[PDB]
Amino acid sequence: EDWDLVQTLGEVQLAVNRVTEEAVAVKIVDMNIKKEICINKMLNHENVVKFYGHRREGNIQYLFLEYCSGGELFDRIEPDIGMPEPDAQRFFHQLMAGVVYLHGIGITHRDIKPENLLLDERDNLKISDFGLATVFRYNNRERLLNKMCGTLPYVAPELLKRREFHAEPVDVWSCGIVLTAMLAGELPWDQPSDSCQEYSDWKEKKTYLNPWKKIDSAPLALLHKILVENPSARITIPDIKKDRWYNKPLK
Ligand SMILES: NC[C@H]1CN(c2ncnc3nc[nH]c23)CCO1
Repeated sequence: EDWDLVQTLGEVQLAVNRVTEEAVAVKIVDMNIKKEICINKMLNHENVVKFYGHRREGNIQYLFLEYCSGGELFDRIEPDIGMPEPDAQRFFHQLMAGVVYLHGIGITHRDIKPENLLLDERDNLKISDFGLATVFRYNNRERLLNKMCGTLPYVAPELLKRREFHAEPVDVWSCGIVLTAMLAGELPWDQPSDSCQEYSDWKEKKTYLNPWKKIDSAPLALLHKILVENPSARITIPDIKKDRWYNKPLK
């Protein structure tokens, strides 16, 4: 109770300790929360929102989390424009670092989007909100996912047409949609279904349409590898790390 809740960040409130003046974010949820807490405890990476502690008072549960003064990545995207390629690439590298770490401890976020990618004072990206995250590897054994989870414009196509599916290619897909957003300042489709004209157009290689026309050939080639319908053919992270644009030096 040494923390004063200065303002509502998003419920999540900015909290400043009276003694140290340290600033953290506090997630206030009145009663899923248990799993989020469990998952958070496992996490320790420079590109994932740090979990400090939790305190439960009565029916109210408090989660203490790293405060990112930068705010969300979503705010760094100019509509219809995106952001400078060098900034996009840097955010993308940090995003891959975060995801590689999560997948490495068998955890999938399941809702990767710019709203859930926060920035600190140095504009370092931090993966945020593990309320929908789940274990997909335990005791070295992979568990396929069955629950439909996410945000439609970012979800992989298999999630909509498959009874069960691999967790990793789904997170790669959403990262691809985030990259598109950063480079084009717009989302390619409402959802990845054939009833969706925009998705159908992409599967037909109509890259003279937006948002594809706005994207340079190098990053677009990477997007051609990520936004692949067949999750088995989809490029994996180790291979993304070998992509030409990924490795291209930028201003
Ligand atoms: N989408 C992120 C939530 C929570 N949020 C946050 N802002 C700053 N630091 C945070 N740490 C966790 N959530 C944070 C503001 C934006 O809404």
